[PDB]
Amino acid sequence: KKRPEDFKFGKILGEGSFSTVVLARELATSREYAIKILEKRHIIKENKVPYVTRERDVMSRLDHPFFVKLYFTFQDDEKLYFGLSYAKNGELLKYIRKIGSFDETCTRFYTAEIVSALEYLHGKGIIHRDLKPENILLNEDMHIQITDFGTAKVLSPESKQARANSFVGTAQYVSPELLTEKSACKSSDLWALGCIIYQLVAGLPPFRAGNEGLIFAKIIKLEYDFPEKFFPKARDLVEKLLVLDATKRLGCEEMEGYGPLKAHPFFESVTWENLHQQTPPKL
Ligand SMILES: Nc1ncnc2c1ncn2[C@@H]1O[C@H](COP(=O)(O)OP(=O)(O)OP(=O)(O)O)[C@@H](O)[C@H]1O
Ligand SMILES: [Cl-]
Ligand SMILES: [Cl-]
Ligand SMILES: [Cl-]
Ligand SMILES: [Cl-]
Ligand SMILES: [Cl-]
Ligand SMILES: [Cl-]
Ligand SMILES: [Cl-]
Ligand SMILES: [Cl-]
Repeated sequence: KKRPEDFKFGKILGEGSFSTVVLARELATSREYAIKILEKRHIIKENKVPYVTRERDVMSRLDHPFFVKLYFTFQDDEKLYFGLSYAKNGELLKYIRKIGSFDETCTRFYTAEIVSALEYLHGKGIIHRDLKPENILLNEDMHIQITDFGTAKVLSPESKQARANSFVGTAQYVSPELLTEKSACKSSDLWALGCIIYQLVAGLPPFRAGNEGLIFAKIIKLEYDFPEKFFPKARDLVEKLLVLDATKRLGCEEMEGYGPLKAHPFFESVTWENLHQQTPPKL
């Protein structure tokens, strides 16, 4: 097991409400990692332990180019340390804010990468549940690196589990079924995907309000609209994802999965097989 003294720590990359991510260089190899550090006392005191165990368990199952990788974990008297891959280019949200609206090529490319990632994730029977641009990081090559798995759920193949009961997520991206049926499924991530596509083109996510309760009320009534100049094929895709009935979302198991989603006309130009080796278009 690695130890804290095996690293030179640098700048804080981010601060969560129960964790801090710090850039670190491993002394023996000179490799750079993003180390998520948690204080045991705090975690135990504020019962966030379940989030911690869940994050480690889920990330340990993932081996795919479009996800942040957990290389190692270790601990000392007071803290837990997650050694994570370093996404040098930070979060996608930063680019949306700075650019305002992605062109069609960039929207399609990044959507395709997220679709690819979700296909892998859902194929392992895992629901992310907090898919959002803040949780989609970009590596030094500008490919996506999806992160934040403390709120993810590994569904049980043994009981053919399709629904999860924990109330987690971010209001803007929360699916209607979580609000009304108090449960989430793989399809809830497809809802979030629709929200993200809309946001890439529109600049803001579809269900907008100053507070959570107002957002919740709009989500359950599907109260949103498209701005002018919304790319037609993207609009068609968004409308097939932002559907109240979770069994009717393009991409979901009841709609026969990822084949039909990847076949949507929006992705007509996409070569799915080697996305992660393609040079992403310039934002
Ligand atoms: N692997 C990584 N590479 C680069 N930056 C990262 C990485 N993981 C997290 N970050 C940065 O750290 C910030 C917050 O990190 P962290 O996951 O500790 O908290 P959070 O999940 O955002 O908040 P909370 O603890 O409330 O869930 C993010 O905004 C992100 O920019
Ligand atoms: Cl430290
Ligand atoms: Cl450093
Ligand atoms: Cl590395
Ligand atoms: Cl590991
Ligand atoms: Cl919520
Ligand atoms: Cl509409
Ligand atoms: Cl169309
Ligand atoms: Cl593929």
